[PDB]
Amino acid sequence: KDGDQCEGHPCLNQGHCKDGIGDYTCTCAEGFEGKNCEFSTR
Repeated sequence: KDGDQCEGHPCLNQGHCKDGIGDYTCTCAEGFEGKNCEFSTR
């Protein structure tokens, strides 16, 4: 039922992405910040 949770590019701007328990998890690289790393610290 829950094969891949990250096969749809959940994180933006090359965030860090690792599937886990369905809700997968998305971390931002040092530089981006936000739910999807949408905001940049520029």
